[PDB]
Amino acid sequence: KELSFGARAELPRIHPVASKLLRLMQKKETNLCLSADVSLARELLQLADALGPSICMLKTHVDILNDFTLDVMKELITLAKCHEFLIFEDRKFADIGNTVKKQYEGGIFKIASWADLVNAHVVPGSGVVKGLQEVGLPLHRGCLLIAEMSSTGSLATGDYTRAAVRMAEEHSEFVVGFISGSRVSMKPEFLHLTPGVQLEAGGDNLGQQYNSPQEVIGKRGSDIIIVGRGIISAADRLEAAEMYRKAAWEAYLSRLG
Amino acid sequence: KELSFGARAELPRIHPVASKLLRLMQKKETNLCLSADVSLARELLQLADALGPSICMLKTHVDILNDFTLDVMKELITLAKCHEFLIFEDRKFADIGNTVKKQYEGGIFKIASWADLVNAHVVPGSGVVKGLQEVGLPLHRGCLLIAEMSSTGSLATGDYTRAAVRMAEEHSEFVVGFISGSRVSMKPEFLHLTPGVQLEAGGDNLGQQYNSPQEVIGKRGSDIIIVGRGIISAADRLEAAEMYRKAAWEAYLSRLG
Ligand SMILES: *c1c(F)c(=O)[nH]c(=O)n1[C@@H]1O[C@H](COP(=O)(O)O)[C@@H](O)[C@H]1O
Ligand SMILES: *c1c(F)c(=O)[nH]c(=O)n1[C@@H]1O[C@H](COP(=O)(O)O)[C@@H](O)[C@H]1O
Repeated sequence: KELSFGARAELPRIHPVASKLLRLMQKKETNLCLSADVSLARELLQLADALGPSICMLKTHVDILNDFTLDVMKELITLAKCHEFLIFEDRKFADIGNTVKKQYEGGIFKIASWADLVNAHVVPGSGVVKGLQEVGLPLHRGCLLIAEMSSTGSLATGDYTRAAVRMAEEHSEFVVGFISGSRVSMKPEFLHLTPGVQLEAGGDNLGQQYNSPQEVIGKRGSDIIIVGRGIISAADRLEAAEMYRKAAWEAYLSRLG
Repeated sequence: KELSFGARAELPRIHPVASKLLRLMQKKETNLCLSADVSLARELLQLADALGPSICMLKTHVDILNDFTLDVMKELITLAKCHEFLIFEDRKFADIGNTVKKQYEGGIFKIASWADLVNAHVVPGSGVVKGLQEVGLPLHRGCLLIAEMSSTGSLATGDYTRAAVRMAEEHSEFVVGFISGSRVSMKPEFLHLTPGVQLEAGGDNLGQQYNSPQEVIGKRGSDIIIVGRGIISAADRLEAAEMYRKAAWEAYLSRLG
């Protein structure tokens, strides 16, 4: 029988980052992660401030910010603390352990210094997780494994998806969940976050496919919807985020019973 | 029957970037790509200058450079032109088309403005290639698809590898070859570049596995060896690069007959 987000926050095997997230999802009645896909720092920060109360998480691609600096990230952390949301850098690491360790800690971006969560592809084998965890564990961070993708022709299916689940289970001190289209693990300690979400049917011209919050949360059993253009391209991004929040939240409640 | 690098440079369906590479491999008697895995710009540039005559290509991870600037890349391009080698940013793109397009053209790094070659994982489906090619084709760049990985537990095997080959074939205007452990395509227009190479048996503690140049070029049929730590950790990096160059080159000649 299904446990609420608040009860899942207390599970014996829950990771601290997962428990913090689950508690603030419960408190704020939001299971919406904003995919803040913009190229300007000002717009990122204005969106994070205005939409912070509506979201449990703000997902970044800092490698698209034209005017990235570490001080931008400092100001994002201030907003995350004020409004209570996690920061998730959607870096989709996909290299050998020795290299990802470096890409996560170092370079210009110093991702591990500000991102509560990152994600990784499982294609390299479990060394990708070991390398990240070398940096992530001491910094008390968490990681999601990409078990399925939303795009047309995705190869993250079948035995590949099963491999991601096994890899997560086996690295539960660091791996807190999945990027997936549906519930892929039976274990309630794991979070399921789903990109490829819009209210209307459709896709983009470069292989993105959309499903609705009711489909993803209600029928497919995922926990959190990740929404970019459905919000970002709207005129009123605050009302769009509220639309998505209410959709995902009610789907969750109706699945809970 | 096997064609020399110089004859492959002339194939009807050869991509211009591939033909430039193949010609300079022939001219310089090198099929060695240096994996310049360092965190300092000065060291990157000192290695590129000293080892430039020994290599056909210099592979970067700019997201590990602590002191990246676009002026560093300008100085790398000067060295690439002086010594005649290509620049390959080993970014291993692995997101939806709409996003990779942005990560390749934009952000701080402006990768497409200086990298002759990039590479991509095939897991997202062919939209990853379409998104990159939107930026790459107008800039006359090329891309490699990651058909196999060198690390323990790699999922890039079997039908996944076959999918990468099909995806390359179908995007031959932009895709010039593979990252792979062995020849995966029959078509001589495609380049095969192989990381995970050292003269001695071994690996690292984070899942890297090594095979020798003779094994990779001679028995497995690949074209170019990518070598990082085997060179970079040596005391004399110039003599190490020469060792690797002579190994890969003689393996190539002996396979040619
Ligand atoms: C990453 C991923 F691994 C997927 O399976 N799907 C996916 O779209 N991405 C990232 O999620 C966001 C979707 O944004 P939207 O299509 O709602 O605008 C993007 O940031 C994409 O990179
Ligand atoms: C990338 C890749 F897709 C592989 O299959 N294997 C691999 O190692 N990488 C990159 O190649 C270089 C290997 O360096 P070395 O082990 O020789 O030091 C690294 O830059 C790695 O990221």
